[PDB]
Amino acid sequence: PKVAVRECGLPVSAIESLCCTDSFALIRRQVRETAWLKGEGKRLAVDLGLLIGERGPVLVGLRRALHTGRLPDAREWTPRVASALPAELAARVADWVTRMRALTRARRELPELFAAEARVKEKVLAQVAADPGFRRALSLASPELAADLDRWLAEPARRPKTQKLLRLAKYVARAAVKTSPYSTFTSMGVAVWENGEDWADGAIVRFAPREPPSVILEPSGEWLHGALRAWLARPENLVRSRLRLNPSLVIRADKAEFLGFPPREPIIRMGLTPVVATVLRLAEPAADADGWIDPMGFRDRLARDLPAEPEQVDRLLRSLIEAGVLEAHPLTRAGLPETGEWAEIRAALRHDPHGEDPEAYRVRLARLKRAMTMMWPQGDTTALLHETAVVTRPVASLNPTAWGRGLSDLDVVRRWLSVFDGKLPIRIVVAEYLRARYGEHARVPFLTFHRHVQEEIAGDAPSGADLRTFVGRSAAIWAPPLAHSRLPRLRELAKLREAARELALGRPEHDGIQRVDPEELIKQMATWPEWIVVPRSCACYVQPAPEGRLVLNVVHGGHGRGLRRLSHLIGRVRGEAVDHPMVADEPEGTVYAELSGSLGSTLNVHVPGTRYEIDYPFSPGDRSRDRRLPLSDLEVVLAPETGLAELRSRRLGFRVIPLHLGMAAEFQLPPAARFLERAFGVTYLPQEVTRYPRVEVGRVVVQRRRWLAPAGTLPIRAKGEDDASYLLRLVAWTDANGIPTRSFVRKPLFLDLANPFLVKVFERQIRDCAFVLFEEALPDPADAPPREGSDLPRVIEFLVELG
Ligand SMILES: Nc1ncnc2c1ncn2[C@@H]1O[C@H](COP(=O)(O)O)[C@@H](NC(=O)[C@@H](N)CCC(=O)O)[C@H]1O
Repeated sequence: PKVAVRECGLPVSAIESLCCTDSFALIRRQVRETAWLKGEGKRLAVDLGLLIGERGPVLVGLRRALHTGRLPDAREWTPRVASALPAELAARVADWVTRMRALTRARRELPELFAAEARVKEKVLAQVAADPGFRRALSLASPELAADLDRWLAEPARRPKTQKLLRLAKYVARAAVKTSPYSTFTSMGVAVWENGEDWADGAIVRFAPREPPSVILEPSGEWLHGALRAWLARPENLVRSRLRLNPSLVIRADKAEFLGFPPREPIIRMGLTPVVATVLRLAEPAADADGWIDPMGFRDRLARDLPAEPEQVDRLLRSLIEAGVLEAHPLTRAGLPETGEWAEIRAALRHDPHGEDPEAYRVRLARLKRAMTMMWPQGDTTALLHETAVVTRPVASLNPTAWGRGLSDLDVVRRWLSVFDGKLPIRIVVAEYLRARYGEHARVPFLTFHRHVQEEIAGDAPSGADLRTFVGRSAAIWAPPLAHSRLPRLRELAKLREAARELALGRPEHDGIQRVDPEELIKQMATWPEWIVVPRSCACYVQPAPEGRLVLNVVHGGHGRGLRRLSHLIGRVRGEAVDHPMVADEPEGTVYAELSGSLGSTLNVHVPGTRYEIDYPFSPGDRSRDRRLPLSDLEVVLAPETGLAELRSRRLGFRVIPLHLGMAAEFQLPPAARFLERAFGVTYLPQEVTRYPRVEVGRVVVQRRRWLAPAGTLPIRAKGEDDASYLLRLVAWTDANGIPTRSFVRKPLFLDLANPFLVKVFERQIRDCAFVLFEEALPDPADAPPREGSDLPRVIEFLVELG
């Protein structure tokens, strides 16, 4: 079970140190003492009223004060009144009055204490934000705010505006508690399993001495490919290019059908002249041993098979390239040969930054950005540069006996979550289209199927209705409109989902936890029909929590997706590749094949991890010609076992399972690739305060405890000069509703009520919000796994690949 670890770049002490510990402890005492006094007051009013009617004024007024929570008037609580009561009631009343008086004075003290503590935390914020790793991450993410931080550090007691402080505090929180790839903010490395036995400890994990992260700077894939195509279109770079036939090209005995340039990937049908048709035929023998076509020898080769005239062998070739039938690619791995502008880019990208302070980093990046735009425009490209932080040595060892039950529970969970996959309706609808248009035993060239489906989506007919609903632009009509659908299997799916949900939720809440036994989900699964197929491998992102819990954040496709990028980034930093193991082709008659090349994204560059590959129009791969399945070679058939559409190689017979193993999001995939993944891939991806409990499937936390608060329930700073009195009212409301001190509020906001910065960020974000969802912080930052020496505890997250 292959494992990686993502670690926050700031230690937990970084956000702990921003808490106003003294005044919050007093805010908490006050809130609990106010609630206890008000409760006790009302109970003492009951007992006093009993006493009143046991006799048969003053008492009626004292009663009224206790009931309503105010100090009794001097005339309502006197030695005589205390005399007319039973000693135990008199003493209870006495204690209440004392405590009420103490509470009132402590209410008066609080605002100066809190204000003074909050203000001291301003300098603690700069202390925490001084970290070099953090300033570097911030410098990429937010350069002006980062320069302002650098000035603050150089000029202390140059107290920046509140709004800058809130922005800094938010990034600090991100870097201390959020395990998302955002830039130097977190870093990633591999974990290993270490010899049970050595864990008398009790630890589930043990960390090596902290390796300083190494950083890899990369250009926007979209920038890169726009600039590359620009260069490949210029006449002089034909001799610096190789050519190949577009692997979507299909000659339909008359016309050429193919897919054109990304990102709008038009489906193209064009008329062949007999000369163009012969040009396309002679591309075959003109090809390399690996399919590439030397353009010079091809222009001659054409000169002496057509008539001679080179002047128009060139324009004909040019017209084929501009059209997309023949693809121009550069001569070398990643970038262009060594042309002037490209070797500067490539070197500046590669520049080892060592010893560089954040201001020099900012300067350097701004300069690189310019050279990029004085070459191909940014356009609407958001971010021209990304950075990623990795470590080269294993970061941690894992305790295989303490992990054990958790991984077992996780596998059961991983399988059961298949029923919820947002691609299942797609599969069902696509399969039904196949059956309806072409017949149960039909075998449809993939490209013709893609075109037909796309025609249905663009047009108007009821034959296209389901495709438009589930495969078209839309999440659905309202929610995924199953249950009341024409297709039986969409309705069977809806009931299978409802039964899955009701099995999970049909159980008691004890201490805010509903606990599902994994064997219950195994029992439910043995019942499912064959058209729910469980992926063979999943990347499970989990965070450990107390009592051996794994909190599941995210599942995606496995097969090394994620890990393969990590191996390739480590390989770049070390200067030697990591042999990530290959995907096994199984059962016989089935192969797994990733899409060739990187499909326009730097997040798809990785250890090539499938034997064969789907050879994809403008995204050449790195495989022997015999190991390429061109789009032209794929067909779509209905499988008898599942009744779902599958892919076959016409040339070789195998069932072909398309894989996306790069880290590009599915919407960044060009259209036919997106369709392949969505349709053929085997991965998945009121009126008062309402509490939803946490849901665990033995030790795997599948849903964290939550609290839903409508707009109207949540305290609002009355801008009648409200100040710290606000925190008091907010903490009174949260405590009364069981909302913990630390939570993630809905990208979720980390809220520490003790942190004066995060409370204000919270105040500001939630205005004009219809609902506010609080989620327990689990693991809590305080629960971060311990360390040795001077390495401070950090929040972490594991990528665990389960197979
Ligand atoms: N209830 C809660 N308890 C405790 N930790 C919570 C948490 N909710 C989020 N986290 C953390 O913060 C992160 C979301 O913040 P954001 O990056 O989306 O803005 C989470 N990270 C992830 O889920 C990762 N899979 C990466 C997600 C991605 O790539 O977008 C958590 O680390």
